[PDB]
Amino acid sequence: SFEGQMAEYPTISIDRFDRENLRARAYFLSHCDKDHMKGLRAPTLKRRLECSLKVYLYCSPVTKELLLTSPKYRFWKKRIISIEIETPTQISLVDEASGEKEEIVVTLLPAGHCPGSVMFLFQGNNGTVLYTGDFRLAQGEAARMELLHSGGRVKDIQSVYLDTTFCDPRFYQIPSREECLSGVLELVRSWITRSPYHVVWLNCKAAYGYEYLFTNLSEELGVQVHVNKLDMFRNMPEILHHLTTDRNTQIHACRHPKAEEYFQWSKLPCGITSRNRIPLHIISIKPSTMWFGERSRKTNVIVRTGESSYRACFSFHSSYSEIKDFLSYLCPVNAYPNVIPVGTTMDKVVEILKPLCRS
Ligand SMILES: [Zn+2]
Repeated sequence: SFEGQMAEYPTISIDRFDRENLRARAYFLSHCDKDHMKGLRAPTLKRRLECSLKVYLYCSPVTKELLLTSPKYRFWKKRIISIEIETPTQISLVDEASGEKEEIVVTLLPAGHCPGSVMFLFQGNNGTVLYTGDFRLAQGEAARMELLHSGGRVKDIQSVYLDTTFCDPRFYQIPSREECLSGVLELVRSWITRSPYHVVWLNCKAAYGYEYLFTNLSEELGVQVHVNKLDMFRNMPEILHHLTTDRNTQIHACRHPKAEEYFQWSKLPCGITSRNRIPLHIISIKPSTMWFGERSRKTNVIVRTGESSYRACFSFHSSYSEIKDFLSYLCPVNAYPNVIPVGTTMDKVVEILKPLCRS
């Protein structure tokens, strides 16, 4: 998968903070979530930050704000530097022992509709490289990123380190973000407008990136979404105001204690079953990735699984056709998969991408 270091600039570590990454001259975090924060508050990292004073963590403004709300990452406060989006920024990397000073320019590019998530474009004296993090771009979106271009052509990119979650031809097409949103919106609307006692449970994983779903549902329907915790958004009113910790609402995205089995659940996580002793009429909607082959047509983003249960198309990651389009456009020398899909291996994904690369 991806273990923190790009071959071209080994002294920087991205989205991985353990093992070899303990010797980084600079750290980068693409987005706030467990999978991309492995080792980020390990005692061995803290130990190393005490011995190495000029090492910083770089991320988007939103990611910095999110991280500083958590007591367990406050030790980073003095050492976290945000970089504005699409604002090429020079960073100095110093060898703590010797006197090797190394200069790189980093540009943050949007990755997809998820709070604070970015791609990092690095330009230095060993070529240009792109680290995508998790991403899903809109149609034609990469082509519109002026900072990926020079002289009306794409920049010469040596290596792209990219989200290959669905890098297999079986995952050829995934419904668009807009298609996914509209499907969920209209399902929720059809339910909660029936009476004040009709409520929806959005069954989401313990991860950021459902916020755009929550905010659009809230905006369109004039209802706040129930969540377990919203204090990470204390300084983000455009998100915060669409959310609530009060369970007296028609849209819920609360979560059971993570320990519990899916088969143990029999209600809303927060325990509300009635209002004015009138039973709530509840449907469950589970965001779930759905896809279609190259030669198939897309079908409904809403899949009914029971009298009161539904799956809804939703993806954090680009489809295979979107990956191909992105890499075809960027035309790098090398493409490195960051994720091996569960039904394959790392070497075989590298081979699927080889025809899009120059060498
Ligand atoms: Zn709830």
